[PDB]
Amino acid sequence: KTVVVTTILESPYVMMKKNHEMLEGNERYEGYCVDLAAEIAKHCGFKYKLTIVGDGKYGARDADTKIWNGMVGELVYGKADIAIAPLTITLVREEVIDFSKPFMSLGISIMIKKGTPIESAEDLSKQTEIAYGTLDSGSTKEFFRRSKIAVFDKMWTYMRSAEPSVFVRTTAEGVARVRKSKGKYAYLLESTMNEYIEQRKPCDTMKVGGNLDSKGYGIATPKGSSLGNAVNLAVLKLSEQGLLDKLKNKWWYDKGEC
Amino acid sequence: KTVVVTTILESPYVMMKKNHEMLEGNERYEGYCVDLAAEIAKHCGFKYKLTIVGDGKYGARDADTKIWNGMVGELVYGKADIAIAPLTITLVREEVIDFSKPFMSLGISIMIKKGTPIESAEDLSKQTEIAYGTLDSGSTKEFFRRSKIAVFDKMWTYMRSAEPSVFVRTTAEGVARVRKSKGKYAYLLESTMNEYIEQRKPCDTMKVGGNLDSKGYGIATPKGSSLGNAVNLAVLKLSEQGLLDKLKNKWWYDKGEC
Ligand SMILES: NC(=O)CN1CCCC1=O
Ligand SMILES: NC(=O)CN1CCCC1=O
Ligand SMILES: NC(=O)CN1CCCC1=O
Ligand SMILES: NC(=O)CN1CCCC1=O
Ligand SMILES: N[C@@H](CCC(=O)O)C(=O)O
Ligand SMILES: N[C@@H](CCC(=O)O)C(=O)O
Ligand SMILES: [Zn+2]
Ligand SMILES: [Zn+2]
Ligand SMILES: [Zn+2]
Repeated sequence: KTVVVTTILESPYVMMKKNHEMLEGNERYEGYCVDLAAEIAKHCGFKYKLTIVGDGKYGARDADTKIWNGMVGELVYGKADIAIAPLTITLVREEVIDFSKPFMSLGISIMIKKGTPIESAEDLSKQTEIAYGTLDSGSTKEFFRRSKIAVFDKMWTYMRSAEPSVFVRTTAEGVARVRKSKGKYAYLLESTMNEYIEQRKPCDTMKVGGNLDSKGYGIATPKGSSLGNAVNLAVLKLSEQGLLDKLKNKWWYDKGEC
Repeated sequence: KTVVVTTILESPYVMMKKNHEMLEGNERYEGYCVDLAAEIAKHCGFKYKLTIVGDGKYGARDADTKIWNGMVGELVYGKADIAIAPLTITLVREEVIDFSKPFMSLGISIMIKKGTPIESAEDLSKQTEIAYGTLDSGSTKEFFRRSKIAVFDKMWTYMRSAEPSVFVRTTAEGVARVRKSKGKYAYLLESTMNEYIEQRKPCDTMKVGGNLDSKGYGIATPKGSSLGNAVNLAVLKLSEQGLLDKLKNKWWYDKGEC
């Protein structure tokens, strides 16, 4: 049987290739997670089809219906067999799906347009001129929603009520908002994506401050899946081979333009 | 049943209190892992007893006898229920014990005496004047033994045949050797321990270069243990609440001496 893999279009994890129109199936895509999927499948010995998550989301639980959306939902409701994406290992997700040991470390970070007078999260929290937000239906938004840290709690109070809305539907929308806003919008996103974007033309954004937290991405499977054990061992093996480091260099710094 | 916890005397994870001979049971010890153990136990709702691993080792499998030593062995052979220590998540260990998601990120790093003319592993590998080694029966030694990367295998070829032995039995032994060798010994050890020592008097050592790899410490349980699930959720909860960050600040930097 062919394993259905859910993933998400997010650079440089999964991107449409330049010449995709004349390519078919898995071939249409390239990126870190596309390379990772291929080695996972080889080591675990399965065939697979990459599918882009229908609703374009990572995954959160609707507070009223309790229904999961995004890639998490696809796993939970049996629409996909595995998710290979920059999907953050969190407590609420671990309660409903299984994660491999992390294949990448990261933390929440701040993206500004170059020249913006912001140096830290505390800086953002102490002013009103510069608006800031995060991605909808992701782990970053939940981080701020839940934080008991005075700075982050204060930021959340501001974000949850801001007008117009400071939240975005995709990372691309967030980055575009930063770029178009003349330094009046800052974007809270994962350090991995931040570091990638900082090295791509037009080279007008910057990661500022340290990471706000430390966590990891994992490969996710439905709870009790026959795949979970093999996938976990494969991640550890690839880590120890140095393959994960190699892929990181290939997609982040070999592809730098600035 | 009172949960038997195996750990290791390694600063600042587990250290004897000043007045330990007048104290009883868990109260004899202090440190990052002693603090973390108390929190894990409270969140999972179990009573526990801290015990120091008899052989003072982390854990490796003897190639001849095939017997696991150290903390790993305590779990494999049923002498302890859980290990709470700076125990690295590795593939060969994961094949015989279970790990939680990591509670700390780290990588192999280089410790030099200040002023030593070394900036990288590449530097080390290309010279002979300065000796270098690692801890016995640990994940760092196995990293070099198993590596297929040219620089690291060149280093392994040197270390395995160096005389006198460049390997040490404890982290403290390694650090003392650096401090006493007038710049002629460099020590390969995890960035966490390197960072801690750098902040301790006499303030004569330094971490140089980037990390050689990226991995994590996990809380370990015997394979298939019923504690595994609860412990993993507790680590993720404490991570998200920021407890782990607070503990690292407390034991590394708040106490800094340099
Ligand atoms: N982004 C990364 O390189 C993650 N890696 C690399 C090696 C091991 C690991 O967890
Ligand atoms: N208080 C902290 O040090 C928080 N940090 C810094 C780096 C990563 C992380 O979680
Ligand atoms: N290793 C991870 O993916 C996340 N981390 C890093 C340190 C502590 C933690 O929970
Ligand atoms: N090729 C690399 O970037 C290797 N590194 C650097 C830091 C951590 C790690 O595994
Ligand atoms: N990696 C995140 C998405 C990006 C973000 O929330 O900043 C997740 O799994 O939800
Ligand atoms: N954390 C390591 C010990 C220290 C080292 O090997 O550098 C282990 O679990 O083996
Ligand atoms: Zn097209
Ligand atoms: Zn491979
Ligand atoms: Zn709703």
